Amino acid sequence: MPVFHTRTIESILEPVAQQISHLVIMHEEGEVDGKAIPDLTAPVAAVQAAVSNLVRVGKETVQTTEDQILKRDMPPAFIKVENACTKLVQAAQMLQSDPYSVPARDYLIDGSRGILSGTSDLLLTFDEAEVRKIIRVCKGILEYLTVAEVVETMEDLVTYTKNLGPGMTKMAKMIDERQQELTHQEHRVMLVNSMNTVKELLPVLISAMKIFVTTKNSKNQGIEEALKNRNFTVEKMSAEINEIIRVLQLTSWDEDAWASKDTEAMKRALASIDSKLNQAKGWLRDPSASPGDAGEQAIRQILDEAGKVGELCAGKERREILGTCKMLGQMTDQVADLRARGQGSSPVAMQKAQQVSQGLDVLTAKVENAARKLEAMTNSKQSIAKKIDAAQNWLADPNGGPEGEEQIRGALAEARKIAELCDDPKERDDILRSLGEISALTSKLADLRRQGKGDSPEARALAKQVATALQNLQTKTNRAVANSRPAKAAVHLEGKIEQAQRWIDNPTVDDRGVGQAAIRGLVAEGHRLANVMMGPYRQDLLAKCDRVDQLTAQLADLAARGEGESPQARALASQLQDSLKDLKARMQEAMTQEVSDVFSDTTTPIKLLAVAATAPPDAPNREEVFDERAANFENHSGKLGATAEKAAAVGTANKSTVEGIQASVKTARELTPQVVSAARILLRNPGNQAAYEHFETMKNQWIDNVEKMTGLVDEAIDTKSLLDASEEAIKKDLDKCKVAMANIQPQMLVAGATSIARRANRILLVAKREVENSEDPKFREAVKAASDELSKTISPMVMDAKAVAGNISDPGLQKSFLDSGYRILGAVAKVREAFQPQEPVNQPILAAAQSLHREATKWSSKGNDIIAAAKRMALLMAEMSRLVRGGSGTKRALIQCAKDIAKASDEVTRLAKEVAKQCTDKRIRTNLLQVCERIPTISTQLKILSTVKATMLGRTNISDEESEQATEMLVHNAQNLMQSVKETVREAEAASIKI
Repeated sequence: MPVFHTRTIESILEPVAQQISHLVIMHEEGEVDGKAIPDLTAPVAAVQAAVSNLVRVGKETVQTTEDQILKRDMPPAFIKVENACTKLVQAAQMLQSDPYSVPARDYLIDGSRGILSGTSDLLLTFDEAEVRKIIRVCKGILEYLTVAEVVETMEDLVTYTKNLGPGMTKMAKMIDERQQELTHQEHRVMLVNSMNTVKELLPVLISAMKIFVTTKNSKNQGIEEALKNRNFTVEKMSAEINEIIRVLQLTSWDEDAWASKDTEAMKRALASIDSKLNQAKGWLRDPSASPGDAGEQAIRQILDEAGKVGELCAGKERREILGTCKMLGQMTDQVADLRARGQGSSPVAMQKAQQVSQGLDVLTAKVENAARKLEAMTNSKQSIAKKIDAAQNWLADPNGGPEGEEQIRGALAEARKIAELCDDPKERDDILRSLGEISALTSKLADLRRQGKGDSPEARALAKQVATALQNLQTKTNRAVANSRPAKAAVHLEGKIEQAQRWIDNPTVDDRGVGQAAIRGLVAEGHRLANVMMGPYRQDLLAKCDRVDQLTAQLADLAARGEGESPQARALASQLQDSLKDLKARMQEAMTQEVSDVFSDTTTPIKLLAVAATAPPDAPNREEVFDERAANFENHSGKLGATAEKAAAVGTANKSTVEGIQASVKTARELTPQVVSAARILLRNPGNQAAYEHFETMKNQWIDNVEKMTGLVDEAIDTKSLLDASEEAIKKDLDKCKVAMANIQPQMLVAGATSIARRANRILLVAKREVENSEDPKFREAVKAASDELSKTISPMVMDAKAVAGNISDPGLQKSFLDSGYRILGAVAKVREAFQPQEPVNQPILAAAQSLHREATKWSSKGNDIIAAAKRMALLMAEMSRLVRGGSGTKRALIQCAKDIAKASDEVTRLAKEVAKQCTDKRIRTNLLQVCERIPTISTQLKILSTVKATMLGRTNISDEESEQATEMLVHNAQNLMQSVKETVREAEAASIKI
């Protein structure tokens, strides 16, 4: 396949392309029409003149490198381009034979083709080994991780600190040229952040090494914390390298790393499975004592996360997951409505308590399968990748007659068979075409004996046979999982909505079971955003959950109505998309309630953790309250971090932000269990004030994180939605003064007033860090003035909090608290003023009808150069797939109109370049940086692949099974194209408000 994994191959084959572009244009009308020839042999000389630099590299690097694995393929590539160069000049001599030797003119189609069939594989083998000069370096650094592990020597650690010293200048700069090897995004952020892994963790290693230097003394008790944290470092270091090892292994747009990006959200899912499961068994321990307005969080949250495990499976059992989520909760919602009086008698409900919980534990058997249906399957991709590169070791045998190499050809063949026969629960019919490849490769085991006559050179054809018989293994192994995985709802906002969208856009022909799960997410978080509130507002949104889903379920029924669509299918689908547009804003408001309640008072238990770290814990009651403050500190980490993941679920933050908030979530998920553990280190160190003062650092080490993570999850949503619920939260608490005055409770009074400071410091925080992201400075001055008003007014409240608490029975002073009070109400929404941005219908039309409007909506006029280019975008999008379903005499406009795609997509680049320079916000221009390099690279790659399928066409006896690989490459890229292009359309308006 024509690969693009190295910019050399880009900067060589695009020089190949535009001269190849007018080459095979001459072939079609010389064969279909039989035109007169143009002058071609000197262009035939000129296209191999482009090769003449490359083939000089091609002749000399074979002479330069002794590398026999490179000699196994690169000279057979060098012969193959020479085989093309023969078929260059054999054509060119037959070009010079007659100007109408049309059977001799048949060779002309290979000249664009066999070159690009070759120069891919030619530029492969260099960059096959170019990365191999880098692979073992960082691998050796990974194998240097165990150097100081067994060794307990300080000066050896000092030399190991020198083993990383020039160890760094091997691991830094070549990787730093590797991130300059691609000026891409699609793997470069996988590189450069892993490049931050090797630099940040390196002194963190040395610190952890110096932690183990604090184990050189014997009588201390750090003999375990040194082991686990040095393990913790080297697992993180082995993570990111082996990642970017494989990120340097691949060659194009992949599928398996996405399925490898699913393995870890399984872990936060399965941890969320047994999170409230014990509390659900505790709810099962007494169902008689629950109102079901907040105790169902122990119940209904467990239901919700298994649905995403159902997003990590397929088949009929994936239908069971919606078949249990739309049922067993309604099996519990009826017994919840049996508690509207209590008329479902819980002494009588022993049969019912099973039937409301029968959707739980059978689903645990479903999710442990759907784990291991996906666990071993994504493991199988690397498992086959072991053995197919272990036949390379069989291929790189210098055994000329392999009578001794008769075992590696067999056991690996028995290894890849059973591993793909472990892939039997994927699909039953395609396991026969696996056996069809097995029945091929069993003969390819018996291929390898005629080269057994001391025959290493003439081995090469039957080596090329079993190479291509392995090149036939790869696509089925690629098909072993690409069907079995639904393309996941891209966990940001529209990337779940658009995957919810396009399943409605095509009822007859469908994806790989994807869209029946790809719509399921918008109700999967809908049941989560409806979850945590009380009685009446839960059923406010669950009606918008289950009935707007029921509006969608009519579109699921009408596949039986005829096939695909009904005659009335465009009735219920045309109002379906705005039925779910009701669902989005009531999921947003459900979310933006779930943030201003939980974050802006989270450090208040920390202060109560701090103030009960002063009073003696050697007491039965005062320590447990602190430990229930610690159990409240347990509760924050969920209701922050899950809501942070819900702020990742709906909050339209930046991709690097929803990287960075998710990265901060990781810091939230790891430093929350440590500072509660360092609280226990405090409660067990006997009178140690230094460790207490070190806990003072370590609590501050968590605060500034979670204060930044506040300010980052403040930026995970619009603050104009945050301060709505914040301006009501003070109104939810200013009244609590009026009952505090009604009784004698100054300590309940200041508890609100302290929380005002817990509110206003966060409100101080946001107007500070709006400024750094803003680039309209004449309007950030009030934002600069916002916390400035707030900083001067946070203090007299705390003065007045001390004032009224002296004697709450003092009227006037009672009024003074309100006199201090509603300046804050006059200030809190005044901050939001900055964030307030004031300063017979037809069934065969959609997937072409909704394809046009999906980037032609939003009603924009200034960026019409986006939109007018977006007109040719979706038009030629399906017209590609129309023309790849074209006849044999259609290869002219095949390449030609799809060469126009790249320059259209390079106009998509130049508009992303247009917006990014006039972008007036720093954090959102990172997604301009995460768009402005994605577009132009993959653009001309289509212009590459525009040529290839045209050369696949017009042969009329070619092997179509690889020509249809050029079909599905046109499927694959244009999918990746159209996905990011509509993103490039919509994110323009996501930036256009900022200026």
